[PDB]
Amino acid sequence: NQKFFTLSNGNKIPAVAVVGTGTKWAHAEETDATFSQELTDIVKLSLDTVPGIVHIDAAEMYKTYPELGAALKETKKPREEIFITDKFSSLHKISEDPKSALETALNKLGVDYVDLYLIHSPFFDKDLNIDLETAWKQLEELYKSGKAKNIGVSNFTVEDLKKVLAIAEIKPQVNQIEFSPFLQNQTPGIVEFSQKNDILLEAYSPLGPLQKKPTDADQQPFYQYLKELSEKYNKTEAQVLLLWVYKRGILPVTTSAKIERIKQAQDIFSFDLTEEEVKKITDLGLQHEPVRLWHVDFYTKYNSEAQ
Repeated sequence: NQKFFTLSNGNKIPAVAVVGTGTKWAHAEETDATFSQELTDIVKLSLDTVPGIVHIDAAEMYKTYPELGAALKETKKPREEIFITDKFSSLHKISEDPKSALETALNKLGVDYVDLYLIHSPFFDKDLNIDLETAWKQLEELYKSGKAKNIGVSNFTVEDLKKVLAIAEIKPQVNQIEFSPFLQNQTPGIVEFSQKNDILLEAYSPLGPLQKKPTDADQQPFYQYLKELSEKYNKTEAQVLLLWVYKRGILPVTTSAKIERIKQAQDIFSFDLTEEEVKKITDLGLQHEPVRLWHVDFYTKYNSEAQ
């Protein structure tokens, strides 16, 4: 049965996000502003066939509202069975501000609200004429109006979260960070801070370790153990790592080209890990050097405290 996290405002969010719109397949020199049929196809197929509430992770910066919008319009899936995360692009300016960005998004996607809206980065584009405080206040208004059922941030440090909390009427409910066995603190102390302050973490790129296993993986304790757990529960290595993220109290955000892996991702709650197992993945993971896929130019300086 499907599991949910409860945010600080009492609302429920599916405890895994199985469909992402950040990744696509386009046969052209210039894949930007090429519509990807294959993306819209896998999104639609996922909405139509994956059981339970389907949690989709979208963002203004991905430039794939058209693909997403086509799927939402044609899907047989009821709106109440879809949880849509969307994100204002603060790192690279595309709209003036959040209020406009969401409006533009709602129109393209043909829905009347998103379930979760995030500020995508604390590193605001120099070209914006809004700062974090004002961007947040706009999210609080999108929240009060009901156009964002829930609001939050992404890739924020402790210091960035503290800035929001100092001016917030509505406390940010979510902080989506990169998190994996090989990156257990994107920035210093973020996980402990967030989880003590009732801010749900989402983990982007949790399957970093599985992107390409080194050749000598079978000599490495981490991968050996992951295979052992895979065989014990009769589940994929991916499923084990996604469930571990959940057991850490964090919401894994994953994506795949293959409907099989999307279904598998949704089905992680068909088994459980022991506390010993959870501890051991954590510990074995921490022995690896950090692997960072996102916000690399900004947060490479924090790699020393990431593991």
